[PDB]
Amino acid sequence: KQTVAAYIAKTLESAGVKRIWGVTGDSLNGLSDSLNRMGTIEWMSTRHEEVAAFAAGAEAQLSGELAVCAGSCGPGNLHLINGLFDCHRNHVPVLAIAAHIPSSEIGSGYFQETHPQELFRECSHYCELVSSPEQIPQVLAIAMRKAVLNRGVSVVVLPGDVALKPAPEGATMHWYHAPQPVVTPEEEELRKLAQLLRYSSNIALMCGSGCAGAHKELVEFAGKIKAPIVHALRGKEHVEYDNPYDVGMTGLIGFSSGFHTMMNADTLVLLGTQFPYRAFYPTDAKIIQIDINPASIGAHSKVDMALVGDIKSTLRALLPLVEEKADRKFLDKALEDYRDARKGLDDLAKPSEKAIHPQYLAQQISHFAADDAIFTCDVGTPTVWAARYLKMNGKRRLLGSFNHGSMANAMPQALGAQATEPERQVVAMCGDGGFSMLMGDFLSVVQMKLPVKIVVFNNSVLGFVAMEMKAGGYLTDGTELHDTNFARIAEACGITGIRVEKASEVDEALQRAFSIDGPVLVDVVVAKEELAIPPQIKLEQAKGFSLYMLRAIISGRGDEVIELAKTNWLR
Amino acid sequence: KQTVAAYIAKTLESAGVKRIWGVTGDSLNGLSDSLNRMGTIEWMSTRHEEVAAFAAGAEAQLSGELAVCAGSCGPGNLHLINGLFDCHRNHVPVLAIAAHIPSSEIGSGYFQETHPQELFRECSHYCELVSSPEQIPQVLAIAMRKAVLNRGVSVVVLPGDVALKPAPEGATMHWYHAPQPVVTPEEEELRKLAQLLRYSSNIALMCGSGCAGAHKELVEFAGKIKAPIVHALRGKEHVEYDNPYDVGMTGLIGFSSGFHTMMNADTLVLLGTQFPYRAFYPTDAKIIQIDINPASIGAHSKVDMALVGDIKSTLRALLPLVEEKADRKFLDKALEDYRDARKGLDDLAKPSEKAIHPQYLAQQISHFAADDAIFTCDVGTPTVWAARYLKMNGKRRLLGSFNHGSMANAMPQALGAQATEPERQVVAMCGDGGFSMLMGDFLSVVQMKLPVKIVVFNNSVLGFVAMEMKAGGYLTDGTELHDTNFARIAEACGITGIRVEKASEVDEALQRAFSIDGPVLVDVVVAKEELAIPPQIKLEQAKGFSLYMLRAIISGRGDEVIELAKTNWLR
Amino acid sequence: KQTVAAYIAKTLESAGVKRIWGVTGDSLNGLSDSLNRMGTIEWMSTRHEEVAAFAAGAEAQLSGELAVCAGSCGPGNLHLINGLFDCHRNHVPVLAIAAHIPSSEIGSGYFQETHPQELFRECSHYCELVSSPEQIPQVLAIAMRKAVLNRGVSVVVLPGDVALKPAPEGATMHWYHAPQPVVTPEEEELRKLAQLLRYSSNIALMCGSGCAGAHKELVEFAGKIKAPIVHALRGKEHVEYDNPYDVGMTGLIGFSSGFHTMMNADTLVLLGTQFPYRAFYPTDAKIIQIDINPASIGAHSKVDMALVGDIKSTLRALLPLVEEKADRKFLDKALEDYRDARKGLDDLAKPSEKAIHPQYLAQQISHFAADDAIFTCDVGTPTVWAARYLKMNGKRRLLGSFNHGSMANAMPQALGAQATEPERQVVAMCGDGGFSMLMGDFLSVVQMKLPVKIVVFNNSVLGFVAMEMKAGGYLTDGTELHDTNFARIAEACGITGIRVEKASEVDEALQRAFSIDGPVLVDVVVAKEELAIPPQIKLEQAKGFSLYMLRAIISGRGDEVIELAKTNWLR
Ligand SMILES: Cc1cc2nc3c(=O)[nH]c(=O)nc-3n(C[C@H](O)[C@H](O)[C@H](O)COP(=O)(O)OP(=O)(O)OC[C@H]3O[C@@H](n4cnc5c(N)ncnc54)[C@H](O)[C@@H]3O)c2cc1C
Ligand SMILES: Cc1cc2nc3c(=O)[nH]c(=O)nc-3n(C[C@H](O)[C@H](O)[C@H](O)COP(=O)(O)OP(=O)(O)OC[C@H]3O[C@@H](n4cnc5c(N)ncnc54)[C@H](O)[C@@H]3O)c2cc1C
Ligand SMILES: Cc1cc2nc3c(=O)[nH]c(=O)nc-3n(C[C@H](O)[C@H](O)[C@H](O)COP(=O)(O)OP(=O)(O)OC[C@H]3O[C@@H](n4cnc5c(N)ncnc54)[C@H](O)[C@@H]3O)c2cc1C
Ligand SMILES: Cc1ncc(C[n+]2csc(CCOP(=O)(O)OP(=O)(O)O)c2C)c(N)n1
Ligand SMILES: Cc1ncc(C[n+]2csc(CCOP(=O)(O)OP(=O)(O)O)c2C)c(N)n1
Ligand SMILES: Cc1ncc(C[n+]2csc(CCOP(=O)(O)OP(=O)(O)O)c2C)c(N)n1
Ligand SMILES: [Mg+2]
Ligand SMILES: [Mg+2]
Ligand SMILES: [Mg+2]
Repeated sequence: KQTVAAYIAKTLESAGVKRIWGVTGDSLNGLSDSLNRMGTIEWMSTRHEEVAAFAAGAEAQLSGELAVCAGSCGPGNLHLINGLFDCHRNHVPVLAIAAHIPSSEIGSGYFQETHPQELFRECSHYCELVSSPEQIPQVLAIAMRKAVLNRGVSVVVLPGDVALKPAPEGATMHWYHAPQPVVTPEEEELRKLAQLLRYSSNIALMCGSGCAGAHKELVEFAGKIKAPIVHALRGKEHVEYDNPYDVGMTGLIGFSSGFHTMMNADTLVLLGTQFPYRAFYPTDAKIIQIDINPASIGAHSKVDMALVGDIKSTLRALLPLVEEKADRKFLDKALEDYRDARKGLDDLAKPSEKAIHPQYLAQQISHFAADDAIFTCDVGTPTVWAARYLKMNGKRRLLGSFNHGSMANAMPQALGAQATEPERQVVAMCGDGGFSMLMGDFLSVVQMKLPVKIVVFNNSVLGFVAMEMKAGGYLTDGTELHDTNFARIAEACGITGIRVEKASEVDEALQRAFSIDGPVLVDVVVAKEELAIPPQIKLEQAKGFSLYMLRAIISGRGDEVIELAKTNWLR
Repeated sequence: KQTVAAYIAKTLESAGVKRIWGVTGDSLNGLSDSLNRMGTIEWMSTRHEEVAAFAAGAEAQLSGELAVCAGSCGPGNLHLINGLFDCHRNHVPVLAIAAHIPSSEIGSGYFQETHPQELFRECSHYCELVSSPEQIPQVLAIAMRKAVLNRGVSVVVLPGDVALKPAPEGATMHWYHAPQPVVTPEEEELRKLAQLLRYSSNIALMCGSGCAGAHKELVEFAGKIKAPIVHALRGKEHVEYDNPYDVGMTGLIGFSSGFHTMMNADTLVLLGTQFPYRAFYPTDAKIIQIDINPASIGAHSKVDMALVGDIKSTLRALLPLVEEKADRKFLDKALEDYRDARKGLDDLAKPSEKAIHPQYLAQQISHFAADDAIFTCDVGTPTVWAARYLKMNGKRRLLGSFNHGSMANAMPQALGAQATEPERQVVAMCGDGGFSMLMGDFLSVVQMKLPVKIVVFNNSVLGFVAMEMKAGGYLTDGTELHDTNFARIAEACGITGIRVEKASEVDEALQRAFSIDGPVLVDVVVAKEELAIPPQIKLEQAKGFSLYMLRAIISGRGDEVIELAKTNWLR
Repeated sequence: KQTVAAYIAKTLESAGVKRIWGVTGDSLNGLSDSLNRMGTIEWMSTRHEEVAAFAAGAEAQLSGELAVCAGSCGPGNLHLINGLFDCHRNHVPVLAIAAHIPSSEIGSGYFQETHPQELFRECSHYCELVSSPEQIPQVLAIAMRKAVLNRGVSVVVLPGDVALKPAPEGATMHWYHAPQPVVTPEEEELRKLAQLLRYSSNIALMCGSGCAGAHKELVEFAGKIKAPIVHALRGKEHVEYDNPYDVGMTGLIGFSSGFHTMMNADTLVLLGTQFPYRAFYPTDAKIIQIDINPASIGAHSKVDMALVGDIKSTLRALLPLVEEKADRKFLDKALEDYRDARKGLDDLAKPSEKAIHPQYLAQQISHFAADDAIFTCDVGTPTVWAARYLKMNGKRRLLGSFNHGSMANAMPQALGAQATEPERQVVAMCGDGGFSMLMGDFLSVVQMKLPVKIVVFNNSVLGFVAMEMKAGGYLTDGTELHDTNFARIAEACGITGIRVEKASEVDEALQRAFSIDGPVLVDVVVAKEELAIPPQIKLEQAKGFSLYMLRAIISGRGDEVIELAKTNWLR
């Protein structure tokens, strides 16, 4: 005997949601009232709803549990969209409650009329309009279940008037927490795979976030067959610690070693991955892909053998079927290549007379940050530096907009994080473009008392300078940001602001920002690091290729792009 | 290496498709040429593309293997839509190749311009436009995989010009047939379920098509705990043979027994089901749902415990954890109720002085049809009669538009069937509305040499006559079909036509139609059977409920709707 | 001949676009290069793309000419969406260039994959994906034309690779500026209307933005038949100056006079309007609607006579057919009622001992602002105050998100404005929620050297406090903003910041902010003004009505909502 909104709120509480991120409107009165009368779920008001979505995503990513955000009708919920894409593409359980204009006015071009039911189709698993209160029990049941079990976004579109109507009287608000099933491939499929591996000399693994929770099984497997392990970016935090077979990552921002490893493998085995750079994959090697989601299978390479399976349970069952290989010439050669590849990683990662090198900053961040710190990195150079310098260990974490690829993710994701783990240290490696893109929500660290440690890579620019040639006469209005003082801004927002201009000052700023009890923004003025490009590659680019689409990589030094050549590892 | 079309066709052949259903256009020349030069995949030309879709669905349903249909650009592929919905809603693997207008003209309101990429979003798991031939390998890989492994429709939209361009040279055409994984819930979840079952007295099962292939496990489980088994319509062919615990089906067209069984159960266990009639579900019983697809869970009832799981492997694991219950008072009372409920099923199922009773026809069809015949039934009364009279045995099959609920499915599905199993007997129980709705494709049984046995329930009407009161003054233009002679039409199409007007002639017509070597249409003139409705129910209907939404059922006799009353069973 | 991007850019230049608002990406390299090599169109880089859209809209609104914005692939262009809705709903010509992921990767879940072609359907007149460079000439031709002539948004979705390919060689880049036609209803329709008006005693007009450019014709017509003129908000700047028949506006934020005027009219004539509050319209009066867009006709009221027509040319033709009415008892009574209604408008609009009253601030803004200043107001209280206190005169202008109803519009629209009219004074009446919602783009007034005068109504809250009852125990996290100092923030961004806390200081701050040569943010701390609501109305609200949906208005004083009662006017 309650409102539809109340019914939703109570069901959510049973499912265990602790908070709902968003921004109020009249179209959400039903939900507000219920939330207030209930006093159990905390309303996290943000300054732009886009940040609410991002945060919810981060919260879900860290907690592993359903997270919720909401938006008023019209522009309210629409503001969620970019964030929801990030949630969805990052495979985290997020329910989004999109309040809607009053039923009666629908179809008449009413004030604020949008069609959320339609808009969010792409960034969701489920998206329905609750026209009649009678449908709330089944609509919500599915939405939640899919979001949670299919690992993604669900959207419930709820007109303000409907939300205030009485929920069905017989409806159950109790939620049964149904965990993922055990999904392992058939014994026959496994036996095939084992024969296949047994007949392959140079075996290689490309590992992604799908390998989370399976680290033990992963290394054991790799060890048993002496197969090197390359990882995709999102697999970094789950794979690149305690790993004797680590050959790093590849792609433009990784290291050549991983590429050469796959181009010299007889058999390449994709394990829970969506590594998207098709040109980095062997053309004439047997590619075997294991993944829990059929839609992943062959999205980015050919597949000679595909197995639907949970990486953990699959490897558990596969191990007894795979005999120990003793030959490790391939593995050793790879490891060697990777060590040789991190040559020059240190080149610019040191204190400097003039401008501060980004790589130095990143190196120091990884050094002084907590051994269990949660990092976030803006899409832009912070993502490059975060991926190359942050040392993972299986306690620390790394969030970013790695699949949806949105600027300005770093701080908003950081809010989400901090709120979920208020005891833990959260470090946002932000761009100055990205920090300013959603700068309003900086005010949220104060208002929400969330002690995130923002570190802006203040380079007064959007991305690597001179994507071709340093320009002494040309200056695209596109890449140039007006010299700004974010420490000064942090200060005027009621947050500790540390401005850093000399390399000598870095270690001090970081150490202090981390130990201070509260929000700190560390405005570090870094160099406008350039990226030299071979004229041969500039040529390819004009045909319609980005550096990500070419067989090209950023050097360990980080100041130029070089062609990956065919390297046949001697017989 | 070849054309994009050829690449597709060859990949399909590797995956083992034997035929592609559709209707040619210039927009499909690439595909035609390739198909012709290849000579391996048979092009099944239909008269309306809608039937190609339907057929493909039936082919997929029977074979359990990927099936394909295609349509020209514009109206061509659009004609598929209704059929594709049926394929999709029936959970069968179907790839639809939707030819598209020439790239260049897109966006200009060209001759035949539609946007297939958008239109089929709802009836599909995957829907993409192949703009550049470069994307065909990954687009097709995903489409096929999803279609096959997620059990549904995928759509590839392919402009005629793109189809003629060269496929990527490095592309692999070999397909690895990856089977479904073994998906069973965790041991702890199972233990909970077992303890739950162990402390329940009156346990009941509602079983759906998800139980296919698990008949042995099903009965054993039901037997062990002495739990009666009600089935949903689509579970009929997989559940209602060799089943000591059979309590029939419910819903408007079933029998009361199933309803009373659930309303008197302490614990109700949904096994692979999507039975949609929410009012037929117990309000105050523990509902436990097992299903392979999280989106199914709680779609139509509350769920106190939900388990993601394959019904077969789940029951295999659950059995050793469930101790044998000896008390079977509940089971026995149910069985009794069901036998008591098929009272009057025979009432009208006998030869008659005047018009021929539909129930008689159906009874006789089930009697003279092959012991392994494949049936199909039009949405309409043929669905009612097919469900009540066809005796299943685990060899026979039953296809219909049970979820998408489209008229005129019977014959087109029948074509699909016959083509997949040319040795087998296929019987289409068609409505006269449904047979005429896509009557053009009757010409396809000739042209395709497919010996389907059409049986039209010629009642000169759309559905049950007098959904309220026989009208001696009123006659809605809505329900009345102009007296037609389909035997005569069959004859003029080059197909054996048997006209049947006297009950005495039925057994002879059927026996002959089945034994003749080829297509036979049996035009049976059946009664305009009425459906009396209590004035109390007519009242409810005016509030906005159909008979499916009420706690109401059709009598065993089949000539009136009666309210299901609350029934309590002693001890 | 050149690249597709260049082709676009050059065509745009011919059409006369002066700038393109957005934020760069690699997916826009083609467009960047062309823009740079061309040096004619200025790239206005914003901090969030949402603001680029908003601005473009404001630029289009002011200039009356096509305006353009653009976004990178994926999150880039998606950031435009909310703004584009505002552009579209405000009926302004805006082309949006949405860069897209590389063709080849489409359909594979590539990095940043979205489907812009679909997403923007709702906020646009035209939305197409340029797959082949061959289609750019017709796609762009239509997009531009529709955008311009149908007065709304068009979207061209352009993959980065396609943009770099050669445009069709034969393509014309010259644009013919085709002006709107003369659209007047047929003489017979006009004669009917004239006879209708001739036999009506109490005639009333409700006028909207459609009346722009027709002020002379409007008053003359109203004068001739002695008909009072109520206006909709968006008609304000075009109607409420030099108007002897002005009866103000209605709706929640207007004045009762307009409502009573229509409820006492025999004939009500809607002129170019989309006033959306259906409850404010007479039930028993002849409603006559004239509008240029058939979709407007009857959207919000019944229509006894509808005429498709341009308000200007229609009135020109209608005048000679309408004989002068001498009776003006109705008109006079209305005018009187309106003067009586602005009773209490002044109540709180004066210097105060304690907190500063918003109405005072607004009154003073209208007083010290330029006689031809361009205002903008955030959705929220600034919209209320802007509408009640800003005196229009036919030179000044007023922009807001009046139809799409988005927070945070004020400043971003203000940027657009200032850039289009760099000589003119632009005043953004911003909320503190709205200013902070897109606060990043505050950095744009510096970087773009745009001397907008921001005036924040710093009330530390979201909207009217206590939408029911001041809460001395309750405090919704929903409405409460953490006390912030925006003057201090303005300062740290390199912009003059004036903090204002005492009413006595207002006139000085305003006068100085306006005369200073450059950006000034005036952070005025205003009262948390309350809005008392009758318990009778709170009741109605719980049924599912907002104050906008009820026959209710905000008092002239502005501190409470009062029910509009039925009023009958003698003779
Ligand atoms: C600026 C920038 C540059 C980048 N450059 C690079 C680069 O050079 N190198 C690089 O690697 N990345 C790079 N990326 C990131 C890249 O876009 C992808 O995010 C990353 O490559 C994908 O990692 P993943 O496959 O682990 O991601 P995810 O999408 O997280 O992988 C999850 C996959 O595993 C499957 N899965 C999940 N759970 C299980 C399970 N239990 N069992 C089996 N399967 C499971 C899922 O179905 C899915 O397919 C870059 C990103 C940015 C922003
Ligand atoms: C005119 C008409 C009247 C009808 N009246 C009735 C009626 O009176 N009574 C009635 O019952 N129906 C009736 N229906 C049919 C009804 O609409 C449904 O189609 C049917 O009831 C549902 O059957 P189902 O649950 O087996 O459906 P399906 O959709 O076939 O059920 C499959 C479910 O099992 C799951 N599943 C599949 N494979 C597995 C697996 N390996 N492991 C675990 N789970 C799996 C799927 O996720 C899905 O949820 C009628 C239809 C028509 C056209
Ligand atoms: C917080 C808030 C509160 C609000 N409260 C109120 C309120 O109390 N009162 C109020 O009035 N508004 C209010 N509004 C605004 C309201 O939502 C509408 O935006 C506004 O009322 C409608 O103005 P309009 O009819 O001029 O709109 P528009 O959409 O600008 O009207 C244009 C109409 O005229 C037609 N037209 C255009 N050109 C021509 C032509 N040449 N010839 C003929 N026809 C043409 C168009 O087809 C269209 O139908 C509020 C807005 C906000 C944000
Ligand atoms: C919303 C959005 N707009 C544009 C892009 C394209 N893009 C990617 S990185 C980048 C520059 C990022 O600048 P900044 O935040 O300053 O980080 P930097 O690379 O300079 O460290 C742009 C414009 C994007 N990925 N997302
Ligand atoms: C395309 C379509 N139109 C309408 C309906 C609704 N409908 C269901 S059964 C039916 C009558 C079917 O008539 P017929 O084929 O004669 O079967 P009968 O019940 O008469 O045997 C209609 C119109 C539907 N399900 N599908
Ligand atoms: C994006 C968005 N979110 C929510 C709303 C609903 N809404 C309308 S006004 C408002 C408060 C605006 O606050 P502020 O900017 O402080 O203006 P004030 O009324 O406080 O002056 C909200 C949340 C909206 N219109 N748009
Ligand atoms: Mg930067
Ligand atoms: Mg019939
Ligand atoms: Mg405010």
